[PDB]
Amino acid sequence: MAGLLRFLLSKGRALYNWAKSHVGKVWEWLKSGATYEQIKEWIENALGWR
Repeated sequence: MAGLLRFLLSKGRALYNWAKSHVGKVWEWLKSGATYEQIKEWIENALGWR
């Protein structure tokens, strides 16, 4: 989880701010066992409105 935050921090500053989710369930999936690419796509969808 810590590695994911740093990777995201390197690129996508706006995303970093959005990373501050009020729900732990979103990050729970990572713990269960998933890659950053898969997690990012799901999250990116929420910002797809932009």
